[PDB]
Amino acid sequence: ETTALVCDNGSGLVKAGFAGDDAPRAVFPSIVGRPRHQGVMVGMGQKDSYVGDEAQSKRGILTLKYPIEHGIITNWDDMEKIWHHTFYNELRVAPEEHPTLLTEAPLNPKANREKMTQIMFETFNVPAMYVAIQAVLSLYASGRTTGIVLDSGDGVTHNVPIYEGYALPHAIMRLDLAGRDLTDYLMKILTERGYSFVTTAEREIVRDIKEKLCYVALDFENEMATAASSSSLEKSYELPDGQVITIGNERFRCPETLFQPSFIGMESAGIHETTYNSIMKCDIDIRKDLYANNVMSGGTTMYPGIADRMQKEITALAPSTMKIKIIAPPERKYSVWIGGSILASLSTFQQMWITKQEYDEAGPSIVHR
Ligand SMILES: Nc1ncnc2c1ncn2[C@@H]1O[C@H](COP(=O)(O)OP(=O)(O)O)[C@@H](O)[C@H]1O
Ligand SMILES: [Ca+2]
Ligand SMILES: [Ca+2]
Ligand SMILES: [Ca+2]
Ligand SMILES: [Ca+2]
Ligand SMILES: [Ca+2]
Ligand SMILES: [Ca+2]
Repeated sequence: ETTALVCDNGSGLVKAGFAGDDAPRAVFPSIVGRPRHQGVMVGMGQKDSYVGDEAQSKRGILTLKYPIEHGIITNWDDMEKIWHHTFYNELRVAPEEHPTLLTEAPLNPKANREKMTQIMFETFNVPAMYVAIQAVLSLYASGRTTGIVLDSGDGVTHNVPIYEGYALPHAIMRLDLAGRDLTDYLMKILTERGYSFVTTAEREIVRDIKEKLCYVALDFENEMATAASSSSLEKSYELPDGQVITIGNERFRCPETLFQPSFIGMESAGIHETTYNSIMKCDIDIRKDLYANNVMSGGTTMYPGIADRMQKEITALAPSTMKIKIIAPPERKYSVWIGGSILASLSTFQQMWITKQEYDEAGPSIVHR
């Protein structure tokens, strides 16, 4: 036992690295691609499968799969390929030398955590492992053990209330909208101005425009009203062919979808309503602690303006005397991984790891509680 590994299994991105590093060394797409024809398989190099950017480059030829599409792992043969890629191709480690901490989505079934554990020990021969809930790790990365996390990533968004380290399962809310939807919606709305962003390459360009220029308006209708005379709304962006496009109200219309899912044709409540609905499914006596500790996590919470908008919307739904605080750490794109890194580097607590001997002696029930 020397250096622990942290693997945050994201719906769109795997974040992995060594405990104790400040950020993950390896970040790649959680996609597996498989040829559909034997001749194509052999002609492209005899590889049975491709993972990450290699898989994405071969789209249209390979069948792509997202084995963690909405945060829960649904295909174990594909997941084994992602973990093999993580260990051998990205981190370049021998997994049998490292205790490995894995993350899991809110509401992950016990049988799913058991299958994750079985693969780590039987397939990769890790010496020890541990599974932690992603939102709890993000709460720890913010330095608290009580609070409600809003975690918006690539394929899913959750609201997870947590009391003294315990996620309250009956109050967890899941919204199947997150960054991949926002990138698709920005491609569509830019195509409204006479531009054309439709190819794989164009989606990557639009993902860059989203991450660099979008923001959350404090009020959508008033921001639209200010747009005509604003001297700072319009931004220019140079494309790869040297053309320059102008982006204006699309900067805030795109992320407005998190608060108004009807923009992409979803009937769901927006993230401020799900936050409130989650707090109201908790014991009345812990709500004050949740309202004062709303922690944002995940890549899709990176927009400038999001904390102020969430403060405004939550204030409008909560009792008038309620103290409301939104915490949006600067490193929140990686706060799940960072929480895992903090936890896995606490060698004083090395007995919390599940070792291979313990698993062999106790069975699959050992990874829970
Ligand atoms: N600065 C940013 N602004 C807006 N979205 C961002 C930013 N940085 C990353 N994202 C988006 O966040 C998503 C990835 O977030 P992440 O928390 O890693 O997701 P997951 O864990 O579900 O894979 C992608 O959709 C990405 O485009
Ligand atoms: Ca995630
Ligand atoms: Ca990468
Ligand atoms: Ca084109
Ligand atoms: Ca309004
Ligand atoms: Ca619909
Ligand atoms: Ca132990």
